[PDB]
Amino acid sequence: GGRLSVDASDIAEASRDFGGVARAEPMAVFHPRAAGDVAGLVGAAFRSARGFRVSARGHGHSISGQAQAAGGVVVDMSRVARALPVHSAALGGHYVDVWGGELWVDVLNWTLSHGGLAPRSWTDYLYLSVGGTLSNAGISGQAFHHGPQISNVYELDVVTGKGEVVTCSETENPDLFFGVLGGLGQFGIITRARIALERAPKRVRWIRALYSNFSEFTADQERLISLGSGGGRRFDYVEGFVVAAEGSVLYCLEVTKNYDDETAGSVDQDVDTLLGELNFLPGTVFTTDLPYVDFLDRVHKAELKLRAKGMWEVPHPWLNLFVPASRIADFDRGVFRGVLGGAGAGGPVLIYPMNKHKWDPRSSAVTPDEEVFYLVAFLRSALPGAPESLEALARQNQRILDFCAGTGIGAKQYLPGHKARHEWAEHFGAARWDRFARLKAEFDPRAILAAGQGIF
Ligand SMILES: *Cc1cc2c(cc1C)nc1c(=O)[nH]c(=O)nc-1n2C[C@H](O)[C@H](O)[C@H](O)COP(=O)(O)OP(=O)(O)OC[C@H]1O[C@@H](n2cnc3c(N)ncnc32)[C@H](O)[C@@H]1O
Ligand SMILES: NC(=O)c1ccccc1NC(=O)Nc1cc(Cl)cc(Cl)c1
Repeated sequence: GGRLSVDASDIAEASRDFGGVARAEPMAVFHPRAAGDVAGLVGAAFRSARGFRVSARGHGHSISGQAQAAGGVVVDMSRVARALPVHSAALGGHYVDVWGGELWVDVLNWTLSHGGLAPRSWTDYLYLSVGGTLSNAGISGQAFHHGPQISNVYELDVVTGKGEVVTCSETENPDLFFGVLGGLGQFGIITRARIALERAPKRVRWIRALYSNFSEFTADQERLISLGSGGGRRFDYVEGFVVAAEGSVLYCLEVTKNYDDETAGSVDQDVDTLLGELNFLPGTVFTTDLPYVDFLDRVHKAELKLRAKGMWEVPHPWLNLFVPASRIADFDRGVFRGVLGGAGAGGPVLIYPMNKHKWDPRSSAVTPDEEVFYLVAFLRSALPGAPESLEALARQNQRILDFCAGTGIGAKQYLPGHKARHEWAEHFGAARWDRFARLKAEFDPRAILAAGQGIF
């Protein structure tokens, strides 16, 4: 049912990603119509003499060629009939079956228009594929409470590296299910994901507050993510970002309170009660009220403004770290004040804590060995048409990694950009590496899938 393409625009797109550095060209791009077509192509790679590389491409948002299949085939998973949300009395809630290539923005619009339902856990950017985020984790300000998107999926259909279509969940083929979740595309291509849904809020009370004291900023973020664990008043989203003085450093706390027709009468009091317990700088509270879809789509709005200034399609040497909360204080003087002290085209530096117990330890996701850890995301872009800007940002990234290494911070890379075998063994640790290698031997022995990750 599917078709191979050698269109130069298709080859060019499959040869690049949002990072703008890795450029390994495939021989062709495969456009599937259904799961059987993907099984057909992977099965042919497995049976073939050479065993050509096959990688699925979501929206191409990888930073360092993770979706590239050098001299092989890139499966363009982008999109046909769609399954309606379903209620289950056994699960005690709703779910929706989605194609692996579906973008979260399209999932949201579908579930809202069919019962006013929505996924509970997001990414900051919705123009990402379901299969792509589920192969990593999928985090945003809801992860402290609902866990990442890999903690909000009931079942998958996976095309293994042998071209076999397998339905898997916690009860059926769990090794493949938990292996695939956070599995960096190593054990198969997700063709269907069964996403957990909740009754969507209608609106969002979106708040930002400034801090000059890092100890107060982190203590407040850590206090906020411990709320609702006892079932009470809490925010529905907890993020943060590092701000430069002009326009020495400030920390911005970013929170939301979700509401609908029922809770609209208690939203102002819930917000004031939660904010009264915090230590932000007086007079630095910025508030906005907008529809839920608009809050969730906030980064796409920033993107359209950047595309207008020719500032979107530039190199993105983005670095994402998970930092144990016990070492976050040291992280600030050495990195935010140290390494970054004194930038390129600019970009956010995100910072917020998450609860490890919301992450299933059976999945392939690698988190620090601590109950509370932070995402620290260095999302700086290089200047357009200025290669030296990319070089300076890459040296800053290596300085951050050397700082963590030299002070023994047990940080773990999110969307790991490792390429050496000893870096991967170190990343996973002995037990996880052993589980990872064994899963690879079982589901992708010829190392056909997602070879751009550079693990096998
Ligand atoms: C560009 C970007 C990325 C991003 C983000 C904002 C922007 C502007 N915000 C994020 C956020 O708030 N939280 C988060 O967790 N991630 C965020 N990201 C990063 C994003 O998750 C990753 O880039 C991820 O790779 C998903 O992006 P995409 O859908 O474009 O996928 P890809 O880059 O093409 O592929 C990634 C890897 O997975 C394999 N792959 C792709 N599709 C599948 C399927 N269906 N099944 C199995 N494996 C799959 C690729 O081969 C590659 O290895
Ligand atoms: N305010 C933002 O979150 C933002 C603004 C402009 C461009 C990107 C944005 N956010 C973003 O890219 N978040 C993201 C990006 C990655 Cl690669 C990984 C993770 Cl955990 C988070």
